[PDB]
Amino acid sequence: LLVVGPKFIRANQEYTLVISNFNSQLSKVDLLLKLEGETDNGLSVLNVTKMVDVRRNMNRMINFNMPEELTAGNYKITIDGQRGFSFHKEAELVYLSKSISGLIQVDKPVFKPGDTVNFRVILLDTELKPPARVKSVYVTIRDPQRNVIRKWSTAKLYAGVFESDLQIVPTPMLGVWNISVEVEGEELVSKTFEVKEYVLSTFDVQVMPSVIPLEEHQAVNLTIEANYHFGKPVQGVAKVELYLDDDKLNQKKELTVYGKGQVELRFDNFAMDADQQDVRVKVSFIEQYTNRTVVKQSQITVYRYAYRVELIKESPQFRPGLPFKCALQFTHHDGTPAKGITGKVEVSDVGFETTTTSDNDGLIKLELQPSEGTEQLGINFNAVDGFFFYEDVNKVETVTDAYIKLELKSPIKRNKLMRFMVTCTERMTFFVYYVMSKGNIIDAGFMRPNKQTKYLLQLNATEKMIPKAKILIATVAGRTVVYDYADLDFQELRNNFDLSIDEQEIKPGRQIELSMSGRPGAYVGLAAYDKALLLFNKNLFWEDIGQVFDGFDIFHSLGLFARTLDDILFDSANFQESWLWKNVSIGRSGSRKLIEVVPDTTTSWYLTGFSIDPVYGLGIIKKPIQFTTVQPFYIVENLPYSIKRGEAVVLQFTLFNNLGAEYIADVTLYNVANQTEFVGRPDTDLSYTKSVSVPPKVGVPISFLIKARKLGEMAVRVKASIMLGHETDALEKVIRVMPESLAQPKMDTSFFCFDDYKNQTFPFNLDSKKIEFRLNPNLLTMVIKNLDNLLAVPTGCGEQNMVKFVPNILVLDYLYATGSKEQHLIDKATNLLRQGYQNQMRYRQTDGSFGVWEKSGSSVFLTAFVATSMQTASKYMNDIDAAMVEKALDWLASKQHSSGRFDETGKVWHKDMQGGLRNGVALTSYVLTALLENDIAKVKHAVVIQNGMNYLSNQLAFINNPYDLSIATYAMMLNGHTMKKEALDKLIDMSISDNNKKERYWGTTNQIETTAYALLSFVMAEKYLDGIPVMNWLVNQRYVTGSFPRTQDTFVGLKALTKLAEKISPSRNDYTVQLKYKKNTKYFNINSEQIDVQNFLEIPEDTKKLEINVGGIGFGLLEVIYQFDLNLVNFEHRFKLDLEKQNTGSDYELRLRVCANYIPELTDSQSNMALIEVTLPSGYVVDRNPISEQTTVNPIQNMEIRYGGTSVVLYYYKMGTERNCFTVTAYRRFKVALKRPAYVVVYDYYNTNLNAIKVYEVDKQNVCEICEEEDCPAEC
Ligand SMILES: *[C@@H]1O[C@H](CO)[C@@H](O[C@@H]2O[C@H](CO)[C@@H](O)[C@H](O)[C@H]2NC(C)=O)[C@H](O)[C@H]1NC(C)=O
Ligand SMILES: *[C@@H]1O[C@H](CO)[C@@H](O)[C@H](O)[C@H]1NC(C)=O
Ligand SMILES: *[C@@H]1O[C@H](CO)[C@@H](O)[C@H](O)[C@H]1NC(C)=O
Ligand SMILES: *[C@@H]1O[C@H](CO)[C@@H](O)[C@H](O)[C@H]1NC(C)=O
Ligand SMILES: *[C@@H]1O[C@H](CO)[C@@H](O)[C@H](O)[C@H]1NC(C)=O
Ligand SMILES: *[C@@H]1O[C@H](CO)[C@@H](O)[C@H](O)[C@H]1NC(C)=O
Ligand SMILES: *[C@@H]1O[C@H](CO)[C@@H](O)[C@H](O)[C@H]1NC(C)=O
Repeated sequence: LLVVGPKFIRANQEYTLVISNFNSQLSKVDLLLKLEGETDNGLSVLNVTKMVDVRRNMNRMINFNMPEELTAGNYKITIDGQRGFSFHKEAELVYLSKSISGLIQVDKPVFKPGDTVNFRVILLDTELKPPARVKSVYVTIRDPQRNVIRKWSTAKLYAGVFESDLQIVPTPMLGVWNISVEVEGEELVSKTFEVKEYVLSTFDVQVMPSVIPLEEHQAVNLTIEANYHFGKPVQGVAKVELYLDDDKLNQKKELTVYGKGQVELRFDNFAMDADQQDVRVKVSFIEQYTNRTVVKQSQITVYRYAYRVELIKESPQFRPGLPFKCALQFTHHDGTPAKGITGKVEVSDVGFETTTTSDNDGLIKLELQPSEGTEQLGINFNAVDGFFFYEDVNKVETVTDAYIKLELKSPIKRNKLMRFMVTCTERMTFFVYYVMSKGNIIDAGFMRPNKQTKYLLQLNATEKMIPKAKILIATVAGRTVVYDYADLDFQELRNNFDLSIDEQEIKPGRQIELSMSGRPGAYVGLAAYDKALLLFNKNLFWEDIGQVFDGFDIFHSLGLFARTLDDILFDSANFQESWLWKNVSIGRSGSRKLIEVVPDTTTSWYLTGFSIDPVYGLGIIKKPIQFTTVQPFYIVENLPYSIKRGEAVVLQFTLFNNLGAEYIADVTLYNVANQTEFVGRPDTDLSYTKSVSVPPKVGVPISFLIKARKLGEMAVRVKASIMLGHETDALEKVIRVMPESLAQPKMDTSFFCFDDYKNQTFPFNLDSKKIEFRLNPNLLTMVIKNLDNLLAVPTGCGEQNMVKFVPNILVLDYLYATGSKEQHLIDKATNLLRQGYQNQMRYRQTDGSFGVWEKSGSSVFLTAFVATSMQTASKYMNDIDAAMVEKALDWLASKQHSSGRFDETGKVWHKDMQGGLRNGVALTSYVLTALLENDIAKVKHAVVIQNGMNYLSNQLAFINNPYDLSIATYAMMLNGHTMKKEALDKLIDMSISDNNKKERYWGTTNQIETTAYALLSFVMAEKYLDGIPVMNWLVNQRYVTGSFPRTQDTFVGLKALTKLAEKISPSRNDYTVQLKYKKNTKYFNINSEQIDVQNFLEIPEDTKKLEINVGGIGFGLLEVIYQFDLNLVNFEHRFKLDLEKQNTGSDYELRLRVCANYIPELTDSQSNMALIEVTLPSGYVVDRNPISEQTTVNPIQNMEIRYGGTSVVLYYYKMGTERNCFTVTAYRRFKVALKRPAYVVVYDYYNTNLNAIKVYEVDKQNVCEICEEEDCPAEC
C-alpha cells in the first residue's frame, strides 16, 4: 500500500486521502480509517471513522468533509488494516486557522536614531490573489519594552497591500522593535526591526592587497583603510609589519594615512615551496591625536601563476549512467577569463583524456559519460607551464539508484489537454499520480504501463487546478518508492510581472531608466537595499515571498504525508543608505517605465520588486537586479561643531580620487554672507581656492585657515573638482558660532484686550545689547512657531522630557476649542504629539509607573502627570496604549494612604511638590487634580479621589503655604467641593498686589507655577475680570519662545493663559498698532483674528524710550526682546563651584576636576534637581565615557553628551553642602588658535536665581603653531 493525503486541515476544507494497492499477495485490501481530533481544552472534536476496500492494482479516493466547527488542538489520520491484512500506520495533521497568509516588508534591517522605518504589509489568499474577504488589517508597532508606540486600528488594504511609516525619535529606545499585523482578531504575521546608536570614538581598519601578489613580483602592494563607525575617514599613522618566514620580522614601513593609503613592501628573495604561500602582515593604526591604536592582522596569499582554476559543475553531484557535463573556468588574478591556457585534462574513471586550450571565454568544457558503476570522478588537469588542478566529483546519494523522471511535454493551457513524458529505470507495471491545488489533492490515478519504461500521460486541466497546481508521480522499484514533482502554473492566468535596466552603464549621480512590464493596473512595489546593509542583519524578506510564489521531503513540501509498508523505504534525489522605496502602477498598456536618480555614492546595490493584481494575483522578478556604483571623486569634511568669534580655525578636508590616473584637484571655500574671513587675505574676498595633486585610491588632505565673523550658523560651503572639472563634488556643512559668555535674553511683555474701540499708549523704557520688537496676535503664535524646541535648558529627565509632549496637548486643546480653520497648525501639533508620546515611553518602569530616569527613579508626582497627560492626548491620537494608562493609574491608586494622602516614594527633586514637610498637601492636591481631569479616570477611580478630597477638606484651614493651597483650591474647583469657595478666598487673601502696575501674583519660591494654578481656579470660578491683573504678571514672566523659563511653569502656565484668553478675547480682531521711536514711526495692522502663523518683527536700534499706540478692538501681545552679549565672568549664588585642570602630560588631552555643592540658608539646606553643564574650549571633544572620579555622596543620575561632544550635561537628584565632584576627559581634535576661554555651570533646575558659573582657560594657541605654509602671516 501507498497511503497519501494532505498534512493540513481547514475549517470548511475537503480532505481527499488517496490509497493505492500494488500489494499483489491479496486480491483486495480491507481498511479502517479513523480521523480523530481534540481541542487544546481537551474536548473531542473529530471521530470520523470509515471502512473501505481497495482492490488490487487500483486507487481509491476517500473524502473526509470537515466540520465548520474546528479549533486548534491535536489531529491525526490512522489507516489500520482489517480482515487478513496486517497493516497499521498513522500520521499527525496540523490545523491552519487562516485561508490567508501575510508578509511584512521593511526597507532596512537596522535603524540609526533619527530614521524613518518604512514597511509594507502584504495579504495573500490561497490563490495568491488579494483576499476578497479582508478589506483592512490591524498593525501595531512595539518598542523594545513592548509599549504600543504606533497603531493602525483600521489599516485599509489596496490590492492587498498596506503601506506606512514610523519615525524613530532623536533619542529613542534602543533594541528590538516588533511590527505585528492582526486579521479578524488573530495575528497573521510579525516582523522585527532593530535600533542601534552608532556613536563612540571607535574605528575599524582593513588591509588588502591592492593587486594580488605574484611570486614573480617579489613584492606585496597594500591598500590600508581606516574609517570610523560614523563613516568618516580616520587620520593617523599606520605601522606596517611583514612576515615572510613564520614569526620572523622581514620588514617595517610606516605611513601617514588619511583614511586610505598605499604601501609597497619589497622582498629580497622569496622562493615558495608550493604554488601558493601565505604571508602574515600586521598593521597597527594609531589615531592622530589620541594615540588610540587598533591592530589588524591578515594572511595575504602569494601565487606562482597568473591564473586560478575552478570547476563549473552542471550539478553538485553526478547521476551514474547519465551524461554529466561540466567545465573548467580559467580566471585571471582579479578579473578576466584566461583566454588561451594550454593543458591536458584527464578523467581516468571514464578513461577521458583531452589536450586543449582554454577558449575566448576562458573555459575547457568536459562532457563526461560515467557508467553504471562509477564511484568518483577524478578530473585531473596538468598544464604546459606546470599548473596543477584536481577536484573530485561524487555520485548522487543513491537511496535506490533507480529513478523516475516526469517531463511536462507542452504548455499548460486551461481546459486544454496536459501532456507529460514519464521516464523510468525499470520496465513499469504501474505508476501513481497525484494533483495538488490549494493544499488538497484535486486528482489522482493508478496508471498501468505495459511493462514499459516510457509513458505519455494525458490529463484534462480542470477548473480546480487554476491557477497554480502541482503534480506528483510515484512508483516502486525493488522495495523502495521513487517519485518526481512537476509545476503546473497557468501562465495565461497569472501575474507576469518583469523589471529591467537600460542597455547603458550605471553612473552614480546620473539617472537610470527602469523598464517594467506586467498586468495593466496592477500594484508594483519597488525597493532597493544596500548589499552591505543585507550583511550581518539579514544573512531578508525576498526569500519569504520567493517561497510564497510556489509551495528534504518532497511530500511535506508538496503539503502531503506519505505512508507505506514496513519493509518499503523512500527515495531522496535532491556611509550607507536606503533608496527607491517607490510603488507604481503598470497602467496604460502593458508596461510603465519609471525614471530615477542613482545616489552619488560608492555602494553595491540590490534592487527588488513585486506586483499584485486584484484579478491575476502575485507577480515577482526572479533574481533581484544587482549592480555597484563607484563615485569617481569626493571630498570629506572634518570640522569642529562649534567655534567662537575671533578664534583662528583650521578646516580640514580629504579628497578621494577613484579615477584611473592622478589629477590635480581644486577645492574652493566660499565666503557666504560675510561669515568667513580667510586668514591673511583681503576681507572682501568672496572665495579662496587651493589646488592639490590627488593620486588614485589615496586620501589627500586639504585645509583652510579661517576666523568667524558673525555669530549664529556659519555655512561652510566648498566646491571641488578634479580632471579639469569633469568630476565635481560639493558639500554644505555648518559650524555653529557661539558667543563667549552664557547668554540669556530677557523679554518684557504687555497685553491688551479691547472689546470696544479703545485708544491707549503703552510706554517701553529700554533703559552691549540688541533689541527686537514683536507684536503677536495670539498667546500661542510664538509657542507654535517654536513647539519642537521651547526651552533654553536641557530636558533629559522624566519630568522635563514632557516639553516634547504637554505643550502639544495644550496647543491642540486651544485650536479645537476656538474651532481653528488653520488645519496647517493642528497637523504640526498632532504630529509632534505622537513623537512626544514615543519619546516619553522611555521613562516607563516595569511596574507600570513612570520614573525621572530611563532605567530607575520611579516617581508618584511624575506617574500622576504622565499617566493623566496621556489620557487627555487620547482624543488627539489613536496610537495611545489605553491599558498602559489604566495600569499606570492603578499603580498610583495603590500608593495612597488611608487618610487620602499621597507621599513621594523616591528622592526629592522638586521640593515644593514632593515635600512631605507640609502634610503632603502639594502632592495630594496634584494627584487629585490629575485624576479629576479625565472622565474615564474620574469614574473608574472615584473611591480613591473621594478619600483625597476629604483629606484636603480636613486640612483646609491648616494649609498656610501659597503653593500648596493653589493646587488644593484647583483640586476642589475641579471636584466641585463644598469648601471650594472657602479655599479660593483663602488663596486670594495671600495674593501680592501691585496696583501701580495692574499685576497680581502668588509668591515665594515657585511663583510662576503657584500663580498659574491660582488663575486656573479663577477662570474656573468665572472671575475673569479679576484674572486680568493676574495674567498681566504671568505674560510678563514668559521666556522669549512664548513658553515659560522651565518645564512645569510652562505646563501649568500656558494652560492658565489660554484658559482665560478663551473667555476674555473678543470674537474679532480689528486694530492698528503704531510704533513711535527715535525718528521713525512703524505701523502694524491686524484684521483677521483667525490667522495664527502671522509674524510682525521690527529691529529697534539701541535707542531710549519706546511708545506704542494701540487703537481698536481685539487681543494682542506687545513683546520687546532684549538679547545680551555680555562679558564671561565668574558668578556664584547659593552654589559653590570650583574647577581644577589636572596634569595629563599631553597637550592633546584635557582633564578637568569639577566641584559643586549647595550653599544652604535657614530651613533651605538642599536644592532641587540640579544640573551641571561642561563646555569645552573650541576644538576639544569628549570621548565615549568622559566622566571619572565620580563622588558617591550624590551620584550623577544621568549623563548627556550633546553638541558633537562640546557639551556634557549632568543630572543630579539634588545638592547639599557635601561636595559633589567628577572629572571630565576631553581631547584636542581640531587645530584652533587664539582660543577664547570656556566655562562650567551648575544650577537648580526649577529655581532660576540659584546658579554658579566658573571660567577656565586652556593653552590659547597661536596662528604660527597651526597654519599651513601658504596661509601663514609674515611673523612666522
Ligand atoms: C502606492 O501606495 C500608496 C499607499 O501608500 C497608495 O496611495 C493611496 O491611494 C489611495 C487611492 O488609491 C488613496 O485613497 C490614499 O489616500 C493613498 N495613500 C497615500 C498615503 O497617499 C497608492 O494607491 C499606491 N499606488 C500608486 C500607483 O500610487
Ligand atoms: C467513534 O465512533 C465510532 C462509531 O460510531 C465508535 O466505534 C468509536 O468507539 C468512537 N471512538 C471514539 C474514540 O469515541
Ligand atoms: C605596486 O605599487 C608600486 C608603487 O605604486 C609600483 O612600483 C609597482 O609597480 C606595483 N606593482 C604591481 C604589481 O602593480
Ligand atoms: C478530456 O477532455 C474532453 C472534455 O470535453 C473529453 O471528451 C475527454 O474524453 C477527456 N479525457 C481525456 C483523457 O482527455
Ligand atoms: C562683516 O561683518 C561685520 C559684522 O559685525 C561688520 O562689522 C563688517 O563691516 C561686515 N563687512 C561687510 C563688508 O559687510
Ligand atoms: C484715537 O486717536 C486718534 C488719532 O490720534 C484720534 O483722532 C481719536 O480721538 C481717537 N479715536 C477714538 C475713536 O477714540
Ligand atoms: C600621543 O603621542 C604624541 C607624539 O608626539 C604626543 O605628543 C602626545 O603627548 C601623546 N598623547 C597622549 C594622549 O598620550
